[PDB]
Amino acid sequence: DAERNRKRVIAAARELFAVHGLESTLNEVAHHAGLGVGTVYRRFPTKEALFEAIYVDGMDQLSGLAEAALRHENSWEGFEWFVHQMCEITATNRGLREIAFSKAHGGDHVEAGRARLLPLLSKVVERAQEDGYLRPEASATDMPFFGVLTGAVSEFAGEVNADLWRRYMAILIEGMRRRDDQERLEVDALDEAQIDAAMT
Amino acid sequence: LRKDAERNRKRVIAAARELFAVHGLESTLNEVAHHAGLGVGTVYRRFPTKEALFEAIYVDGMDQLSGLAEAALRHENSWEGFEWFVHQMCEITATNRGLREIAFSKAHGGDHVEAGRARLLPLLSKVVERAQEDGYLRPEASATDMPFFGVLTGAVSEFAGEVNADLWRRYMAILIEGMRRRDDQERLEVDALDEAQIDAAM
Repeated sequence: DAERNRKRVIAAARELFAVHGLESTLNEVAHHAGLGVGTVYRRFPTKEALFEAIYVDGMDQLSGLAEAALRHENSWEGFEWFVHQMCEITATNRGLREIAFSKAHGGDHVEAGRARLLPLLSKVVERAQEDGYLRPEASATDMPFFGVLTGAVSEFAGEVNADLWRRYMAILIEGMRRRDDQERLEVDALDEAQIDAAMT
Repeated sequence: LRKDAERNRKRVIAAARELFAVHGLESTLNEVAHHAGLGVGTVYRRFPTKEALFEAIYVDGMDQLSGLAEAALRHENSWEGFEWFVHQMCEITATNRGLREIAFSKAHGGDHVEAGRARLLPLLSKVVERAQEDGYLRPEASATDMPFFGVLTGAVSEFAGEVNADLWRRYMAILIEGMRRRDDQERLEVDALDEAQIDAAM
């Protein structure tokens, strides 16, 4: 029962985030969710508590998408499909983009969410590389930067050009495909330690 | 007087760009003057506000980018010239968080800004078109892709931090690889912005 209201607050907050960024108060989230103000406060005493819950919820969402991508028949199509689904979340919602990348997070819940997501990202990259589709320099830590890159397009271009991020996402994915005439990427992706220290 | 005023202008801009790499846009007008070895009154009369200093830096930055495109067109190979130019362009904002904020987070207008953009844009088109006509660069590419290469590589440095100061070069190389013309590639479904669109976005 309380878990149902918890999901409704998160879903209502993500809807408001696409238009209002992070400016919406807990009262406005409660109205949009159709819940009493005390119900949102009993679930999330502060906005930072709501912000962290949305971040962890977004990671759990990426995990389910990565698990679905690993069920696809072709590992390259699974990789491209996952990148599409991942980047769309933050490229079309400036509030989520601010939480995902322009925010530092920590604590037990955040660590447990990253612990589930990071190995799934590794398996998606590993499978496409083993079948010869994805270039061998690729890493699981390239995935967050695909989200950062596509989100920065929408942040700069604005809502008038709301689809422009798809152009540069397609360019990025094409640059990741393995070709014979490709030079080794001189700068390696961040390792597990570096990507951890970057977003905390 | 024109030779001396031009020297003090380049002095202030170079000192501001050097401070902005470390402090972002937090450096004050007085700190810029001390770093330039110029009197506070001289810099203050030239730039009474931080916003005036940001516009002169931005206009100077487009002039620097115009010179880089000019040099790139003198390279013997059109693809190496395109690669070299994109590297030189992105390095400006990918290694200086203050310049990155001025280039893509501030709004810019006025006669000097419009005149600078009008000289830069056809030079960007010539670098792109040369590599396209040789069969290296994919036909969908446009001059208006160039500012987004700066935005994209800049967001890498913004997210990764100064401890990972070279990471932007990795994703730049990925972007450049994805711009190659291929006999078999799917056409980019979303077109680059036109001049009217990229002027409104800036």
